[PDB]
Amino acid sequence: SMTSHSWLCDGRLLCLHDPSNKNNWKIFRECWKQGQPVLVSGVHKKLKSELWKPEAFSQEFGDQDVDLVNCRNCAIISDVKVRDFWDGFEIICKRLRSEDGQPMVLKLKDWPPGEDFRDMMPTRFEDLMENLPLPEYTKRDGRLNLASRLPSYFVRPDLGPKMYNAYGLITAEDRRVGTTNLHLDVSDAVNVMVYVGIPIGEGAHDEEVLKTIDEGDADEVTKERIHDHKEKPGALWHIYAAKDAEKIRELLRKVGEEQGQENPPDHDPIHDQSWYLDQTLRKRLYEEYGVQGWAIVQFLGDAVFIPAGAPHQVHNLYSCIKVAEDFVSPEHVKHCFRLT
Ligand SMILES: COc1ccc(C(=O)NCC(N)=O)cc1
Ligand SMILES: [Cl-]
Ligand SMILES: [Cl-]
Ligand SMILES: [Cl-]
Ligand SMILES: [Cl-]
Ligand SMILES: [Mn+2]
Repeated sequence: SMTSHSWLCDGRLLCLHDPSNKNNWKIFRECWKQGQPVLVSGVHKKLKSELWKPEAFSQEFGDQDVDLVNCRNCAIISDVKVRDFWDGFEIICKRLRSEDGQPMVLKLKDWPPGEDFRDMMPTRFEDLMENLPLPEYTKRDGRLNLASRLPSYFVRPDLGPKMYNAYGLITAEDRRVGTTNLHLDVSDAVNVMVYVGIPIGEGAHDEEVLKTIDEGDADEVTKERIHDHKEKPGALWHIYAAKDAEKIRELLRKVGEEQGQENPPDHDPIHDQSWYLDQTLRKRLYEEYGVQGWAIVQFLGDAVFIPAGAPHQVHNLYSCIKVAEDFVSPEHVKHCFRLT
């Protein structure tokens, strides 16, 4: 029946069911003040779906010059046309190929660039901003968003939103690699999955997705969203509490040294954004440091709320279009303060 909310991660993650429900703040407040991430489903049903297709991005902006990253080896592909990315989004045989002759898993880097989203795409901006959940926290002029209200003693976020576009990771070896490596942000963020592209040509890649989710350490209720409701899964997230950041640094310093890296003892492997925590490193983090995270599968229309200071990483299961907005909640303002 109509339910206001449910729990995922064996009770540890709030999942709100109606993104426009004026009472969401009452349940959200409590979980958010404890430094938890939150998931809101059903945002895709609020959007104009014709504005968020790969084909329309290709047609309208195809001639713009961009760089891409090879997600498998971190190689940068320099000064190509953005249509070279979009036209292989879903059709595998159209994708740029590596020396080995295999179609590459690519991320479109920094597009639209800097703070240009609103200028380049005024109709998309309107469609997203008008349908963000928890609007008092997430809108530019929201009463509980301090972004526009803080003095220079605070690190203020850029004007957004930002778009995150990348292919899905495919093989058994791709399971140990990230779309976005482990990092943290000094402000809060909401990340919405506006489109999930399920590719064709090698269109029998269903079972590898399920083994990645399973090995990802995803909860039984999350697996029921696929098998029962036939929802489209986009990305596997791992998020850790802000207060566990330094323990994670201690693990990654030790593993670095083990792997022959020669780093100063105070260097910051989270700020380096060079690590993905695979099943081996997540197990080790649990056993040797007593740190546990949230394994979150972001489906089409799912909004992921990321607390300020929380280390997080992303692994695309299929090809994803994501749009993210920064904000500064009073709950977490400490994380962007320039003193002590
Ligand atoms: C910050 O400490 C914790 C401790 C435990 C969890 C948890 O139950 N995770 C389950 C899952 N499937 O991801 C989340 C956070
Ligand atoms: Cl906090
Ligand atoms: Cl537009
Ligand atoms: Cl609100
Ligand atoms: Cl990255
Ligand atoms: Mn981020």
